[PDB]
Amino acid sequence: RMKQIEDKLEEILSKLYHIEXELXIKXLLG
Amino acid sequence: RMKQIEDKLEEILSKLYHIEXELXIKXLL
Amino acid sequence: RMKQIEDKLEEILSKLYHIEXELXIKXLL
Amino acid sequence: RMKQIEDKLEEILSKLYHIEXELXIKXLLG
Repeated sequence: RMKQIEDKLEEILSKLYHIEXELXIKXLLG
Repeated sequence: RMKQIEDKLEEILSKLYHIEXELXIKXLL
Repeated sequence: RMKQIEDKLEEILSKLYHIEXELXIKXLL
Repeated sequence: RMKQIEDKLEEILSKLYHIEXELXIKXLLG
């Protein structure tokens, strides 16, 4: 159902933002 | 087809959770 | 709604490409 | 259209596999 699909798309976007949070790792190079 | 989209999005979310598993790399700091 | 799903999937793919940008980190090795 | 959505889902899954390629980075810890 479209609501469930939307909700999962949002959860994926939110995880990608937290991953891009974890990647400031890049401390090692600057 | 709609359930196939939802299942692929669950697989994508689960792989992102495993990546976000791997990234605690950030131990180093 | 269907185009909104396709647009969000493009944003997801673009953010993954930026992550896969960040991960060349792998310079270290 | 459903084909275009499917194709993008596959491209995302393929990028996630390459990222999880780049993360064997985890050389630093083992």
